[PDB]
Amino acid sequence: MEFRQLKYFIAVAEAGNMAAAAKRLHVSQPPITRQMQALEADLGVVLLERSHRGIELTAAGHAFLEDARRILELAGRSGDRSRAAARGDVGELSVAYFGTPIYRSLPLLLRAFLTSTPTATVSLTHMTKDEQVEGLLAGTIHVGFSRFFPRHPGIEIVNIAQEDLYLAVHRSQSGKFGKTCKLADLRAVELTLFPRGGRPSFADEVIGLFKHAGIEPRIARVVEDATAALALTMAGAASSIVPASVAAIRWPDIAFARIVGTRVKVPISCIFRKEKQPPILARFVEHVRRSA
Amino acid sequence: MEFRQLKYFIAVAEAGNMAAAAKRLHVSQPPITRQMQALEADLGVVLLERSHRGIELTAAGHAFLEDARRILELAGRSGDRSRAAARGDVGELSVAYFGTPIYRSLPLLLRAFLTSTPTATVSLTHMTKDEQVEGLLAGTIHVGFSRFFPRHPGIEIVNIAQEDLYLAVHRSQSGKFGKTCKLADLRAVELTLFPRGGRPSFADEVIGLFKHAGIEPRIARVVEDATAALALTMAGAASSIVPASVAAIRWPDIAFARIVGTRVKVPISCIFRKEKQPPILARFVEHVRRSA
Amino acid sequence: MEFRQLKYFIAVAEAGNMAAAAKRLHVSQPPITRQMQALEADLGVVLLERSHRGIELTAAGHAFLEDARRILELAGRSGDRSRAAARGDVGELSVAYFGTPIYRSLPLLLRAFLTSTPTATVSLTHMTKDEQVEGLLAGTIHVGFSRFFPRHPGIEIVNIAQEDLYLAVHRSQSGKFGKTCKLADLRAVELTLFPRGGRPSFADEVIGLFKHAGIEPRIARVVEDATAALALTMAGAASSIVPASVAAIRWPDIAFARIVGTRVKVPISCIFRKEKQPPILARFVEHVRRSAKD
Amino acid sequence: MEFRQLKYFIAVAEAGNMAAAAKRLHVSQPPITRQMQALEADLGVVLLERSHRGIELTAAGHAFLEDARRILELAGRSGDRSRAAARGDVGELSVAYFGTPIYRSLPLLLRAFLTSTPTATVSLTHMTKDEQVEGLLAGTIHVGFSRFFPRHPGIEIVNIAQEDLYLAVHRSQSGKFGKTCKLADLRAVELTLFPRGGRPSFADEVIGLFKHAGIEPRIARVVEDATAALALTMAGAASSIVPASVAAIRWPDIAFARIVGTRVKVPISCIFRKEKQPPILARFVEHVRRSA
Repeated sequence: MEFRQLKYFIAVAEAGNMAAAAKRLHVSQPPITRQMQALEADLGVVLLERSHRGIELTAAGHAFLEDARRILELAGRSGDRSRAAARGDVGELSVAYFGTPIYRSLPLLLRAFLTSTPTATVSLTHMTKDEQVEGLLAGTIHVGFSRFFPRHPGIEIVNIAQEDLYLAVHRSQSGKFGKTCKLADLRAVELTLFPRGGRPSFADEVIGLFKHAGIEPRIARVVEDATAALALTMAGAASSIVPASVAAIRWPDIAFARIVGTRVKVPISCIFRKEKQPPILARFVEHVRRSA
Repeated sequence: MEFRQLKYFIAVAEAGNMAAAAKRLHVSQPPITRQMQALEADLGVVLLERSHRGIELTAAGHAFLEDARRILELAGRSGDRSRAAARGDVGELSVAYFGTPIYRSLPLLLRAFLTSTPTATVSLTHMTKDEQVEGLLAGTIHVGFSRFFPRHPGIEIVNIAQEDLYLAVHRSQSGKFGKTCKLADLRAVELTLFPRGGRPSFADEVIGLFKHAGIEPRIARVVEDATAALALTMAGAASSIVPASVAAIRWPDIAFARIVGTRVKVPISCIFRKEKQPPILARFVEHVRRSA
Repeated sequence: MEFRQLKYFIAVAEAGNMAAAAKRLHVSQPPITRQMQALEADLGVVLLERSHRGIELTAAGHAFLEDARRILELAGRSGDRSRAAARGDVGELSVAYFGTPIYRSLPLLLRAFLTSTPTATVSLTHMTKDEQVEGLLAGTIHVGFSRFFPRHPGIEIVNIAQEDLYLAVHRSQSGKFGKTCKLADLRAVELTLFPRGGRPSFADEVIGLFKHAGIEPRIARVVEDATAALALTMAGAASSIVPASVAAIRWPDIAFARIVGTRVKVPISCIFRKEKQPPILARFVEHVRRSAKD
Repeated sequence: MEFRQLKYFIAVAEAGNMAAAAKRLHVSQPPITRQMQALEADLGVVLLERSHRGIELTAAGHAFLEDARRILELAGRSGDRSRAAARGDVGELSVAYFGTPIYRSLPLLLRAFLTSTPTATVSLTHMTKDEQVEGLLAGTIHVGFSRFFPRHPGIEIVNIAQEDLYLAVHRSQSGKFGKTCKLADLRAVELTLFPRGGRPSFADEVIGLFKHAGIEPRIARVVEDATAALALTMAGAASSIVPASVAAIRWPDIAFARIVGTRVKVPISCIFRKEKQPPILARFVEHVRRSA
């Protein structure tokens, strides 16, 4: 294996074509090809099928393409890390997120950590709970944020805190509900929940909380994320239910009523690989532990 | 509008090109064109357009296609329905279904109906919950079955009975759980649920019941229906959770364990138009009313 | 069985008798009589009997009457739906977006559309500008929203409106700039831009506006989208520059100063495939065009 | 950045001095030192300084050290993953089905596949035979299942089972036919056929069996699939002819009479593209062929 190969393989994949890839590398075709037979031989696997109506990846190719990406990322973040220790910096904490903690709870938490680790910087990437695990194992991300995490043997889950839930209506409905409400008050309200298929997801928790209180909720639809539901709510085409992180923000034409109920609550959680924690992660975990 | 026009339209829409539509109606090309010109001039819309790319329906065509199928279906019954009111007979109950009531709870109920109402016959069609309401309003179906129905203005919902739920594992795994279990025993089990979408659905109730018992269920995947889940469990590839109707049938290679709990239940429900009830329906409603 | 038989049967039942049925239908009697003979023969049942007070319904007659009403009610409704769809009163406009129009400008646009077409729905999908172009050609989506788009043959771009830019800082630094600032006040501020990737992007334009202004910006980083920029700014870790959509929302711990300058704006735009526009898209385009005059 | 640099740098820093590295690697000293000077140049800082004991690591030194091990580990797991996929130890088998193979052959086959390739997964979709053809040639599915299946250029149809036919009747009619019957015994029986759809289908098979015996069948109905046919049978509202796969399973309130009078075996066909089989399909094909 070698670093030129991984750039060149990624080149040939994304372009779907040998001539198109000569262009974006600014080199010629034959040395790309000889570098591809170099990779293929080092790995012991055919990555590419040099065919007619383009040029296709084999199954090994697709699998590796994902990994070759992650390898160039690790090295890129590792060059930053050495420059960072040289200057006396603590270096970059690579953080990933899914869902609505990003709106408030999680920034508040990064604030607190950054305040007592003042050379530390931060990266934020939206990733699914699955991409988050792949990244933690590869080393490309140190910690991951969401609400509900399935267990994975090499990963620890910490539940930091609970956040209340809020009804979200267009501003023209503000009067109907007030500042507080009960799940019982919402049985006739048509809900747009989110996300689709993260299962079990935030929508399942919402739906579950209604069922716990003996109500089948009116579900109009399930949209990809809070962004979509908030936008539809803003446009007068939807109501929704969001965590407190979203309701702590003041969106024009959206109004919020806190749902009262000791049970009506969702977690911020994070996950991290427990095997080989770099110092910055270890420091960060000690921080979020005494936050829990 | 004429029935021949509807019929030729459907054929042109499914077949996608004039040559294929002519072969399928055992008629030449120009009579089809005439019938479609006639149809568009009566409705006052262009339903379809012909190019070198063949037939392409317009949006109005897609809208009409769906209704034109229903119009013919309803017409086709009027024969034997009039030919039954003449005989003194009660005639045919047209029933839809979605989900697992079809495996046993529904068949038993239909049996009880047929057995006390002997000049009655029944027909049965799979239909999504939305398609069921569509069909109620169109008079194509007298009554639908599933478990959880969203409310719709001139529709009634009767909750008839409740069904237990059962864990479904491969027979090799039988010793793990025995013949009964509780949801708390299943916290480690990778579950396959169904359906996708149609929220809240059977999968939502299952996830909800876990959450009511204090557990985040471990969900490996959500498949399209009971059939895929059962076959995946038969293959050793899954564990699932199903209503009693499914577990009453001795599928090979599946071990079922009844899940015990007061809340661990799912309804059999039906829906019908609550306004223009024909005698067959009114008789069936009386019959169900009582079973409930 | 035929539609004329169904109209004719209903008229017979209402009219009471044949002479009445004929005037009701602006038709002579023999055509009606012959149609009803044909009906009775196609079904193989007796539906009416010619006697004293005109025409009277058998059991099967009454049963066929109800079904005859049902077939015509549905035919009539199906004509109505078919035609609403042609006019664009019904249907789901499939919409995609990239970047910050989603925060304000796009929601308002949709609110007007959905208000003017109350039987329409909308679905929303995050999408890179390239995914948008592929979805348009394929018919997977009807319209896409961003700021700057690459050109494509069968795709029209509409520049709808312009949005002011705002400096975004942590609440702690609010005092340093006040309610407004100029590009040249910002030469020492470490900026976090966005997005990297979908280029020409907002980031490039911000940089462009500094170049034109004769200022070299201190760019600490280009992060992946506005959500990263704003989160980091909320965490005290960054400053950024954002469109008015973002500035209109009130985030805890974030403060904004409007960047003054008539040229300091960014467009909101949308693309759609121009040729085979389904009627619900045609309707949305009328609303897009009149919004771009305003 | 290069893999030579990383592999040496770790050695330099495990054995202490520039010379003892040339021992463990079997290299020499001047090549190593050119690498550590091209590395330090590329990174932009110094990882080692030449004191009297040997060389020691800067703060940037121990930083890149951990990040270099982690790059080689990730690089090695990536190679593993990529050969695992190439051999087919790993990957998802996307299966489609139409009709009654879902009741026995399909999940028996998946069982043998998953048992002997334990880290493989499977998906499962119902799919008409036309959709199946399009899926296989598009790569979206790997393998299909049906009774009969039209011959197509790039498609292999393998015959995997040959099944008997049984009459199915409500439990109450069991004594009327016994445990075996002949077609001639069925001439007064109102039969429900299935499916309508992918024709020629099991429905044509049954129609054909009567045509060949010169017996006119009473066809009361043709319903969507076996599920509908069995439900009507269970409800006392029908009789049907079914494959063995269905008759083998105990169904509450359904009795089965084997149709004898011989020469009657209904095929089950497995299908897949002949060319460019992914490793995960090539593997499944092993079991398919063993089943033929």
